Amino acid sequence: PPPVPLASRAACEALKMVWPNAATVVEVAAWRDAAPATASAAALPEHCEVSGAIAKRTGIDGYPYEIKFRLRMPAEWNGRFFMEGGSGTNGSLSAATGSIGGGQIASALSRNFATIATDGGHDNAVNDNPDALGTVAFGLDPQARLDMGYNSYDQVTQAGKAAVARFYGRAADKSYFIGCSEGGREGMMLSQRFPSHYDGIVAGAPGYQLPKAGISGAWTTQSLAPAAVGLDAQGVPLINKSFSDADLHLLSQAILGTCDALDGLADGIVDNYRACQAAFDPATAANPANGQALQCVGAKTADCLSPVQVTAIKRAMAGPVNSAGTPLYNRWAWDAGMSGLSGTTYNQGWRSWWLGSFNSSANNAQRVSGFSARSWLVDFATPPEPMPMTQVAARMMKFDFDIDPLKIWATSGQFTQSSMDWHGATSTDLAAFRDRGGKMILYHGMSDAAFSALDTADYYERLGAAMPGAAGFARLFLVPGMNHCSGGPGTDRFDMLTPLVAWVERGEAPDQISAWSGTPGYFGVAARTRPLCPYPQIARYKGSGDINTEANFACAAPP
Ligand SMILES: [Ca+2]
Repeated sequence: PPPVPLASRAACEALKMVWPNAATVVEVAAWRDAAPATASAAALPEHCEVSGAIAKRTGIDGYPYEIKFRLRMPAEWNGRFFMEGGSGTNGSLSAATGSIGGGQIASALSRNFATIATDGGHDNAVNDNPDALGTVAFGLDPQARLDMGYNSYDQVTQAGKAAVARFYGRAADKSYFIGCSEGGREGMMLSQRFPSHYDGIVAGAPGYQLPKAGISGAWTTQSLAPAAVGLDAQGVPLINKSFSDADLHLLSQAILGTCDALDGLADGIVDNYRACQAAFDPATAANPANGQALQCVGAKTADCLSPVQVTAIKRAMAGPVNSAGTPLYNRWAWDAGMSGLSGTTYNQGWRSWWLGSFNSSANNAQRVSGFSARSWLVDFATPPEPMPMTQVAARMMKFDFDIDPLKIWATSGQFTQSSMDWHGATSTDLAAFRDRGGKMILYHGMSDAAFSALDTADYYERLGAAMPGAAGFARLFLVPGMNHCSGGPGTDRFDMLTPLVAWVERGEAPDQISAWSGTPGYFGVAARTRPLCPYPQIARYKGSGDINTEANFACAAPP
């Protein structure tokens, strides 16, 4: 160790030291003065910023690969270590101040944690191959797949903790990981594959079966095509034209008409999501505004949905099956956040995934021609299937559910692990994690069109069965109305870090988590706060008082 004061500029610059991975190169080790708050970020304390890369190499596609990291260690340190999760197919290196999600302004660094981030083992500015669908092109390299699946977060966690020990002269007392989406998958993977890396984990909207997302995507694309109107430049139906924003709002209003009050309170929120799934069928549901059937009896009017539309969304929500009827992913919850109107602005946060923007002459859904479909083809199918960007939608339209779904379990050539092997995080063996004191908070918006909230619930049910008493270390918070990680007519904003630290360090399990709406105009109000309830509980109004105030609600079993 350098004979210099700990936690100082001197100790920072001396990191540019033996690393757990001999192939670690530090490119930056710089002292940063305290930064004031901005409109979008809390103030950052004085700190050491360390950035570099691990395992620089050349892939079998001829491209350069490395695991980049950025670490920030505050001079005034609370003894805790924090890693933030990724997003999408990763490939970018964030500012690494420790995002906590939930629409929060504060970062973990602003709360005096040491914080770290990674790009997951590839770089969107370098591994952008125009012959292999752009920034998903890292899928052409077998090791870059393993790095994306698990290896990068492992290497960066070890490197960050080694830097922390050198800079401060002691290890962190407790370590925390927070991620949403791909980041939620990472958090579940860590609890399963690397249980001693983190003591507290928050996994939001976790893509723990991400290789199956493109299977759902082909299925929702083919389900919706009969309701499409018009064609894109490649002659493929415009899936975005299958439902206007007004059409989706009608569907959302019919869901509310059937389902809103099944929790006891008409408030634009379906808290009793299980009762909703048992009750709602758009082929038989009424439009509550006039009592007529939601499904048109004759020609299409602005107050009804065509039979073709109703068949299409019903099929899409049912989930993919093979020709023998076996489910290949899961079903999706009917929920009011499939739409929403705030002022004159329709919610886009559900429809962007399977349909895309209505006002476009091209397909732009994530699952039709977008990043999710591209990622399935190049990253999760084995062997990879690179192709022109203009062929992706056609490939989804021609997807064969007896043949193509098998490719996420296959190996081939140098791809010696399947994508479900390296990217899936489906194990419920959390004994090692639980026994060392680990705590996990899962959350998921009911109107998430990327990953099914009901599939997260099914994982949690399997966890509870495998490990009796699981609510002692792992709880799931479902959020009615919320879309993918944020947005929608629900209480989508919350501070998950504060209850996580309370659970890990004071044993105080979260019996509720306070939340508020980022867009309370969806309900025509200035603010709405509600408790998030641990599965299977839901929020129950006490029977009087302002329905927009959390104090008038409690968590309870459904009616
Ligand atoms: Ca309600």
